[PDB]
Amino acid sequence: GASKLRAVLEKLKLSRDDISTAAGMVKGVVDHLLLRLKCDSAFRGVGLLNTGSYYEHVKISAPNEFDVMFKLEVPRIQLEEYSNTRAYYFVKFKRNPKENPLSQFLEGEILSASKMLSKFRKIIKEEINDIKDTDVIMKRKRGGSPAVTLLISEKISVDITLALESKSSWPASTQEGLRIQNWLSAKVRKQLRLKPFYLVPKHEETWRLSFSHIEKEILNNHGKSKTCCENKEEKCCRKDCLKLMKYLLEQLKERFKDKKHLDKFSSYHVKTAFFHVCTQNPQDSQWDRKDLGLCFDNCVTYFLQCLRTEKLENYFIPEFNLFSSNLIDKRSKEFLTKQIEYERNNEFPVFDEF
Ligand SMILES: Cn1cc(-c2ccc(F)c(CNC(=O)c3cc(Br)ccc3O)c2)cn1
Ligand SMILES: [Zn+2]
Repeated sequence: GASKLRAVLEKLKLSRDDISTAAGMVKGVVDHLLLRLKCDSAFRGVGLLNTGSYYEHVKISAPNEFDVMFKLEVPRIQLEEYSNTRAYYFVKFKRNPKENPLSQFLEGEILSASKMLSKFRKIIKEEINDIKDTDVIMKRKRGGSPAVTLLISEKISVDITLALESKSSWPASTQEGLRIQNWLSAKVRKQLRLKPFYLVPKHEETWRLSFSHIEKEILNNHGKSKTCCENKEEKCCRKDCLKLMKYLLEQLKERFKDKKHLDKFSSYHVKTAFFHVCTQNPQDSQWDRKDLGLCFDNCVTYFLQCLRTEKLENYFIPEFNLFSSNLIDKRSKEFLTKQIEYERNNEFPVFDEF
């Protein structure tokens, strides 16, 4: 069934790749933000996660929706796990020059997210009206993990997220996570765990881990074979399968935005499930581009099985269950399950329409 899947993959490639003014209007906004935050007391160490990363699209169908992360280095951090949750933490400080820059947001020993996300929101909203180039509107609708959302002109839309960076070892709830040893090798997993980790706020004053940088690195070096996709002798469909899980869910989320049943689902749940299938199917031969449709079916199948059983291990923190009934109720997962099965049986109609 590769014919129709390819056609949808091509439609989407041609709008990512198409000449767009958006990325420019974004870069100039973030560049001004950075220098205005950098000469400030609390944010002098702010930076962009990457460079050349003004164009990260979480919404694979919506190309005018951008996502930027600003990172801040926190040296000698004290992490405390909240309520045995495995994945949510308080931040505190070892205090060497016990007047570290962030000291103005403390609460006894515990670092306050919501205060930071206000001096941050206010410092940005300050230099936003100072902007004379183009139009910039920020809305502070609740849910501050897409913390600050800027709107540039009418179409294009930017989500600014602020993250803490630590260069120490990943927290101990990740110790058994990232089980890539039989796929990407034990020595790549060590290499990856030598990288820094990042914290963002939850919605209490708790923080969660952000592994987008590691996803990115897996996705750009994703084969059991070192030369995967450096050719078309050996071009695989891993990335394409991920794109079709993402597009499947954005389309279902959009088609059913009126009713509320899909609101807790995000691309994070799709990425997670996908990598678990990469771990189950570690050989490049199990991802032949000839077999796009079969491999996609595996992904859809596996995800649906997570829903019905209410189990989807975080890829990095094996004890944390993304589909726990306390995180997402049975009603919802049972709803997503039915909707997807209706797609799968009908050769996914949600695709030929845009
Ligand atoms: C959008 N959203 C994320 C969380 C969340 C919650 C708890 C938690 F521990 C984590 C850890 N992050 C990942 O597992 C992760 C996996 C991949 Br693949 C890529 C990036 C990632 O950050 C995330 C909640 N909403
Ligand atoms: Zn490949």
